[PDB]
Amino acid sequence: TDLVEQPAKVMRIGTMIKQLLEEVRAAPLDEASRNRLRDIHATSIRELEDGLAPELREELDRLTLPFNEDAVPSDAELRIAQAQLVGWLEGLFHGIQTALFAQQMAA
Amino acid sequence: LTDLVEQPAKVMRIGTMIKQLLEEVRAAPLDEASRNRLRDIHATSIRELEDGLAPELREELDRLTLPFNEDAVPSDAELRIAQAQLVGWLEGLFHGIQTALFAQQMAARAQL
Amino acid sequence: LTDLVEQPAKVMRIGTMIKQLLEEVRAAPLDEASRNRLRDIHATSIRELEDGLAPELREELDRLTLPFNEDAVPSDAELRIAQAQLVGWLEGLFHGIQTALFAQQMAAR
Amino acid sequence: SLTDLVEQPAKVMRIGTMIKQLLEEVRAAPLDEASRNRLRDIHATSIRELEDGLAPELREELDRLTLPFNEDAVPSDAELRIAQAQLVGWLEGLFHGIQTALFAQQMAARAQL
Amino acid sequence: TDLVEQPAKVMRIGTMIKQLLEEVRAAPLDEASRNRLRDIHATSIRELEDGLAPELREELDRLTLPFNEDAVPSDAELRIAQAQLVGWLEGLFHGIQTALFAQQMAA
Amino acid sequence: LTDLVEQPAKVMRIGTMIKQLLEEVRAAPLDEASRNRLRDIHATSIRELEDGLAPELREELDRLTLPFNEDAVPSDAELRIAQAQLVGWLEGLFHGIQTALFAQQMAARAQL
Amino acid sequence: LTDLVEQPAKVMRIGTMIKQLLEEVRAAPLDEASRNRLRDIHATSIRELEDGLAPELREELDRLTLPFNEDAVPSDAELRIAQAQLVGWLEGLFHGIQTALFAQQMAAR
Amino acid sequence: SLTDLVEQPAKVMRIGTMIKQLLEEVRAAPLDEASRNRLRDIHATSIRELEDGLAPELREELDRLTLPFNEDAVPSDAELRIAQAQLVGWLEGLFHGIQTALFAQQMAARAQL
Amino acid sequence: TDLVEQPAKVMRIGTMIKQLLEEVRAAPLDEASRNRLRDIHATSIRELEDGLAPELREELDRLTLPFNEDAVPSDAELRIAQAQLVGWLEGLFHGIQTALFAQQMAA
Amino acid sequence: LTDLVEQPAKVMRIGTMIKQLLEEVRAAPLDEASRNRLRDIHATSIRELEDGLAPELREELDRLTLPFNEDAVPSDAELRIAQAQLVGWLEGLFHGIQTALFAQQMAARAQL
Amino acid sequence: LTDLVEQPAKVMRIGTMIKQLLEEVRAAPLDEASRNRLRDIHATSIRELEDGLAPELREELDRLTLPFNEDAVPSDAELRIAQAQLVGWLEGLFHGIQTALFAQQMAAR
Amino acid sequence: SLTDLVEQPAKVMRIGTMIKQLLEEVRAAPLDEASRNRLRDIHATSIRELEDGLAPELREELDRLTLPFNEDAVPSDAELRIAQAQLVGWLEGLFHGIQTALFAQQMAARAQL
Repeated sequence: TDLVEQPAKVMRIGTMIKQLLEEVRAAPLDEASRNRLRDIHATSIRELEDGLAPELREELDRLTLPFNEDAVPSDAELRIAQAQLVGWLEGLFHGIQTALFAQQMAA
Repeated sequence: LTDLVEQPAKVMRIGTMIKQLLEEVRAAPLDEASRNRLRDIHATSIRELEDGLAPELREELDRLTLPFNEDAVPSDAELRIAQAQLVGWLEGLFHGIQTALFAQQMAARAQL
Repeated sequence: LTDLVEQPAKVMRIGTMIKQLLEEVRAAPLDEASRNRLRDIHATSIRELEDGLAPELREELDRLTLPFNEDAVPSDAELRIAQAQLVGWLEGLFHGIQTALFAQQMAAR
Repeated sequence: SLTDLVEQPAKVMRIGTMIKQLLEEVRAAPLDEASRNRLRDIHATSIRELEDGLAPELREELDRLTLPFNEDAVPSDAELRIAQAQLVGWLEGLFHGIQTALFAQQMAARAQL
Repeated sequence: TDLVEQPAKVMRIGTMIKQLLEEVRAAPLDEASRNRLRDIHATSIRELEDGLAPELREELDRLTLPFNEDAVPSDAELRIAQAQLVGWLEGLFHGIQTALFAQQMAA
Repeated sequence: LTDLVEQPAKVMRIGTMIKQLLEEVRAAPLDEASRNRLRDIHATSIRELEDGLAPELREELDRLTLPFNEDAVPSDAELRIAQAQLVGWLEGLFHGIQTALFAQQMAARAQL
Repeated sequence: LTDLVEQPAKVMRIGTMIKQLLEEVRAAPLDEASRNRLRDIHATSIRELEDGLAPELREELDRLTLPFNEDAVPSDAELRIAQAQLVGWLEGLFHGIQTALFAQQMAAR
Repeated sequence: SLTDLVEQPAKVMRIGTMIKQLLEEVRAAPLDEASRNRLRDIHATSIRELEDGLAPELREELDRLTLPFNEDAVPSDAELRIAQAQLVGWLEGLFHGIQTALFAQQMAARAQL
Repeated sequence: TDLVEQPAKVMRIGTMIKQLLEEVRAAPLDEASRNRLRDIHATSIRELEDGLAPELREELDRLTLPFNEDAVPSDAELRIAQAQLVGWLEGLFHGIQTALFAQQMAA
Repeated sequence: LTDLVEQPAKVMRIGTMIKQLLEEVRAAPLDEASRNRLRDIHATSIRELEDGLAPELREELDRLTLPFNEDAVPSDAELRIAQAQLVGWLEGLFHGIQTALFAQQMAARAQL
Repeated sequence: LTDLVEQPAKVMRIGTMIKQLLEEVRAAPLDEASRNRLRDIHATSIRELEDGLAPELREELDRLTLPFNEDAVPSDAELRIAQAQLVGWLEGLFHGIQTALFAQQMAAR
Repeated sequence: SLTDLVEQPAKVMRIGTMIKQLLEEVRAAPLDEASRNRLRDIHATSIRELEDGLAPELREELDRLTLPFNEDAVPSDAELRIAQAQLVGWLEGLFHGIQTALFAQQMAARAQL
């Protein structure tokens, strides 16, 4: 559990990303909303980094490449980036949950 | 702590208001006036949440949210993103405070 | 502080009235006369709600709602936004007093 | 108490069920002129009968919330659906009110046991 | 229960009206069947009156206005009139049933 | 009483016959001959019911039902109304006699 | 008086035969030859039913049914009416003897 | 008794199941001439085999109820569906008959206990 | 049970026929597959005969007429022939099963 | 006996292979090469089954199955028939060996 | 003789890989590059399976499978056949060792 | 043992869940060029991270089974779906393997009781 330094924060950022991801698959987006959405992706990765152990900051950094800060990504590109985050986070927490369940069994 | 939400009832109330409005925007297309009104609601509702959260969460929410351009009317898409961001963030916030409360129930189950 | 809702029965019935109207607006398109009627109902029902709430929640509601422009007839969308705002805000209010009350039931249990 | 807010519960409940059934009927299919007049008049008389069965405070609350129809014009399907939908919701709330009352008596009258 | 003098009769007239109402919503009607149907509405209100206490005869009378006996009403008008009766009757009997249930609890 | 149906088996039998025929008319459109036949069935079936009911119900049913014009063929709609009237009236009649029978079962539950 | 149905097995199987044919007529349109065939079956099956019933129910059935005009071939509709009449009348007959018999089971219980 | 009305129950049941399955097959899709002839002949032989397995009274009842097909013409999908549907219903009733019989023995043979 | 001399064999031939019957109702067939299918019907009746008592060999023979060995039958004709077999077999086994169940009750 | 399947695991394995392939042919239309391959699979798979069955079943299966023409490519229909024949025959074969096994379980239930 | 599958974990994961790919081919049409890729995967995965099986089952598999013609790119259909062959053969293999193992569980019970 | 085939189970599981979610996303809707490049690169880096968390034998098995993408061309929706589908299936099998392992320990550690 020592991999996730602030579990509450990482959980809520993840829930935000998953909810936004549900929205992009809801309908096509226009220029401005995809602008907001690249920006939100940037800031939300920063917040996640704050809440993770160093090796995971660096793992996530190896797996994710940022968006062109001057260019507007497509619905597809946004959907890939956010789907990656959501999947990585859910795997992270099935990890900490098989751990917690292991402790439940130890006691 | 659960002490991060200084006024939990208020934050729950703003949150369900926003979730209900998001469901309405996903219900049918909107016109000029209703989009403008909905922008204004988004602004004041982030202000109320700020009132109801600990400083760390005021400044986190502030880092994650960008206000709308006050001279232009946002699109249906832009509004859905803004409010969806809020809704997801809040639902995560309360799965947090609920992991805390449930931990307390199990501690008191425990010492017996 | 369940003392935030001073007249719970009244607030509940106004809430059910507004919710039922919202379902009607989403049911079918409206004409001028019915949209004016519903505008008027929105105004008076906000006033009844104010009557039934503690001052701080009256003032919160006031910060959250802008009345309608009486120089125009609002669109179905604008009405749907206003009433949806009310409905969600009310349901959140009662999930609050409900988690509180159930907590008291546990205190007594 | 709160049950003394509704002076004649049997009457209020049956008027309410009448209005609910007609609301469902109006949403069932479009209406003609004659049906819209009958339905407006039913709306009027049913508000009067409902008034008869409520406490003064709810008589005047309902009055503050309801506006009569224009009698020189025949209202549209839209106005009628609004009028009756308002009634249905207001009554539904009224009875979750008295319903929380009766349940409250049930809880007191086991609490003493 | 003193409001409904002959409960069996009122129940069967009501079941007749409700069944006819289901039929009008089943398909559009022609002239002759709408003629029969206004007439049945008239006679069935008479029969109901026979089975109700005076104040309810008068209440129902205040709420219902008869059809033009020389003119043929539309499917819509018939459907309104009969829906009114059905709703009023069902409310009447949820009344007598909350009463009977109250007696069940008293004993 | 339950003594209002002098021959209960017979009335149940005419009733299910009529209900089955109503279901057939709602099944598909009819032609000249089948509408005529169905008119005749309606007539004789009201006569059989009269045989099986107490006088008060003979005369009530008579007040509620109008016979068909014997020289003209009724429409599909007119037939559905006539038979639907009968079916609803009968179903109400037997929820009556069943409220009686059930009352009897509870009385005998009771004195024990 | 379960003695109204003198041969219950026979009446039951004729009843199931007629019901199954009714389902076939509602299944698809028919031609002349099959509609004549079904007309003939209707006649003979009414005669077998008569054989299996008490006199008063034979005479009731007779009052309720008019035979087919043999100078024409009936339409699918006319056949459907006649057989539906039989089926409903039979099902009512057996809900009668069934409420009676179950009542006897209770008398013995 | 009533079970002695069906002299060979195994045979009657299997002929019956055969006819039921073909009825379902005919309603499955339209048929050609050759299939209609095979199916008419199956109808004939199956009535004869069925006769072999029933009491005389039911042999003659079935005969009063069934007419053979016209052998100089090939019957239509319609006539065949009628013929086999008649058989299926008649047999279904026959076995609710013997079924009420067996259940009757079950009730006697607990009644004495 | 003395009517079915080799129950395992008759059961598997029957399962084969039923499975093939499901296939013909699956899609229309071409010339060659209907050729194979008449032939399979012939040989499968032979195999069934091997597994049945004489009176049933003769009963089945009375009820079934073979295909023209030089002509190709239609999807419909094949479907009739195989549906007959399937139905006859299922009836045969509801027979032997009501028998076996009867023995279960005897003991 | 259950001793008619000399190698039961092998026959089950060939059988599920064939059933899976039948499901694929019913999934979508096939081209030249895939039909040819599937013909070859049918041939070798009957050979493997022969290896795994008692002589009586080798010769029965041989009486019931006709090989494909080795110079021509069978149609989608012809392949579905061939494999459906196999699948049905095998499923019947194992409801047989299962009626045997279940009989054994009941015998051992029995002598106790 | 559970000793027929020498490395059960490896055979199981290769099996799940192939099954998942089969679902992908049935999901949508493919282009040249992806059909060549899947051809290559089919070859190497047969080799890994061989590594994990007893000799007689290697040789059985070899009798049952013909490799792909590398002079052409196979069609979606041909790939679907080859992989379906593998999947069915594998599922049958494991229903075998599973009925055996469950039988042992009963021997010990 | 078999659980020692996966040296870092937490890491391998989360990389696997990441790849599964992206596979579902690609099948959700068609992709553009930029998305296909991001997705190819994600495929590369995720294979490297996955390697880090497996035993050498599975590192080299996975390598025998996977071919990198052509870096001078951008792969199609088809190639990407194949590549990631292969990964997903291979990992799913890997974990039913270690899953049968853990369950095996559960059975030994009641067997001695």
